[PDB]
Amino acid sequence: RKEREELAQQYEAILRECGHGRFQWTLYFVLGLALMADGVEVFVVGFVLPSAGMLGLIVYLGMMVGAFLWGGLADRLGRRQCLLISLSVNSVFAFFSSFVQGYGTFLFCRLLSGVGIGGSIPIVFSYFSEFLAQEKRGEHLSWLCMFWMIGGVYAAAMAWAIIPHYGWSFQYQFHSWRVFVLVCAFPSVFAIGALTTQPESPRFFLENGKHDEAWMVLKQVHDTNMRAKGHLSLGGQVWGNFLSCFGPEYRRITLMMMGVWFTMSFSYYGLTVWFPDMIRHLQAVDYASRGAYMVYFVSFLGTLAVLPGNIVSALLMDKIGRLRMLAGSSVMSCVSCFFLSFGNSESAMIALLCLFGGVSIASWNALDVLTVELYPSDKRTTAFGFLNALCKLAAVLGISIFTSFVGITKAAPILFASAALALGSSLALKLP
Ligand SMILES: CC(C)CCC[C@@H](C)[C@H]1CC[C@H]2[C@@H]3CC=C4C[C@@H](O)CC[C@]4(C)[C@H]3CC[C@]12C
Ligand SMILES: *[C]O(*)C1(*)(*)=[C@@](*)(*)[C@@](*)(*)=C(*)(*)C(*)(*)=C1(*)(*)[N@](*)(*)[C@](*)(=O*)[C](*)C(*)(*)(*)([C]*)[C](*)C1(*)(*)=[C@@](*)(*)C(*)(*)([C]*)=[C@](*)(*)C(*)(*)(*)([C])=[C@]1(*)*
Ligand SMILES: CCC[C@@H]1CC(=O)N([C@@H](CC)C(N)=O)C1
Repeated sequence: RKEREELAQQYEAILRECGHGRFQWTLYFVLGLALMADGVEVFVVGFVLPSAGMLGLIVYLGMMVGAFLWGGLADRLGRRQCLLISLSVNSVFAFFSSFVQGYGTFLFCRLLSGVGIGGSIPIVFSYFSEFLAQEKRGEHLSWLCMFWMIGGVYAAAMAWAIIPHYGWSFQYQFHSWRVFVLVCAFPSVFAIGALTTQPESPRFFLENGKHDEAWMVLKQVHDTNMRAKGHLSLGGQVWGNFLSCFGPEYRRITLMMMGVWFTMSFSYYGLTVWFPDMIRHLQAVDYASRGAYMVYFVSFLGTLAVLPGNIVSALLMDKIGRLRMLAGSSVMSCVSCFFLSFGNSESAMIALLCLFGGVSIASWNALDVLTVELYPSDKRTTAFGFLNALCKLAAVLGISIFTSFVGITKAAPILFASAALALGSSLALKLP
């Protein structure tokens, strides 16, 4: 009641006293490594597992399980400790999958690494947010979403360089897809190695009755900023946390948030996995009328296209508003997806999905900052993790359907995603 509000006000006051600029900008990279690992795994699942009947979409079920699990645990065990555990699991099994002599065993040891990386985004966003003050929280949570694209481009370049060929078979030994799989673990290994040097969030320590082990974290933040400026029953506890997200105070918020998350993720993941298929079909039909580098090129161009949108969102959200930014950017993403149909030619279709990405990254940034503004640290990571599990389910729902529609229908998935984003924007415009 009064204790929670007093704690939130006092923690915001102390966090604003600690200052911003050095500790936060270091933890930003330390956690961007984890997000880059997330993007790497997502790329390998969506655009490299088919290269070996949509059996690669089992890794997304793994990721949904892992997101829910690690998100729920991170609110009881710690944001940093559970980020360590999740990244460690992902890294160990991404390592394993390269030494494995099959696909029935490679897919399992990669499903478990997908489970690992499932809980990266919820914990990273809930963990970085415990260190950021109110007037910088949105702007500095918006820069994280670029590391996802950086990880995706990393994965695409490694694929095009080590395994540009479609040959991917496990039996011989010391292949070149094994080298790729090992090399795609590197962002995760660095993320965990760097993350073992950042302190667990002070908000979590305060919530966990650890006032001293929170004061040490806070004094570290202050000293780092200034010197550089100058001078089980645990399952029952996680269930309580989750069933609170649908209490009288969070049922409305949680349901509308679930809808926005699910629809945005459905549209985005379906569209982005379909678009290379659309390009390949377009060029195959063009050839009939008369590889991995194409996916790398479009990955690079998309990573550059979300850039101005990410910068504008990050710099503006503190004044345009998180609710308003989410609503407007979701409307713009809907309309740009509707326009995506016109790009009759590949040369023009690349640019229309560039537009989709550029105008939709602002909605994603607003969503990720809003799902941390609307929940308390007592349940922030559980709520974020559940909503990210919904995002992974949407990603399967969207990648399966749209891939099914590749050739048989021309502007089917464009219209599916336009309607989905319209529903998502309708829900987003209603949030508090
Ligand atoms: C190179 C191009 C494609 C980059 C485009 C960047 C996007 C993300 C930018 C450009 C103009 C921006 C919009 C300008 C003004 C507003 C105010 C209000 O209505 C809510 C957000 C909204 C609607 C902004 C959302 C983000 C926005 C759509
Ligand atoms: C580089 O983006 C990422 C990030 C993580 C995983 C994969 C990946 N690449 C893709 O999904 C392939 C898409 C075609 C990239 C893309 C996305 C958007 C919104 C616009 C463009 C032009 C390309
Ligand atoms: C335009 C790119 C949107 C991507 C898709 C995705 O899944 N993103 C994560 C970033 C941690 C998110 N906002 O949840 C961002």
